[PDB]
Amino acid sequence: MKPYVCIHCQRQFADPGALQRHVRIHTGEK
Ligand SMILES: [Zn+2]
Repeated sequence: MKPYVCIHCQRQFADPGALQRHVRIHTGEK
């Protein structure tokens, strides 16, 4: 039902841990 969506690109993920992995992917450098 409820995903964890990327605030920056609006991609729906499962886990909040993946969002943190995801968001830092946008930074790239970190
Ligand atoms: Zn994203």
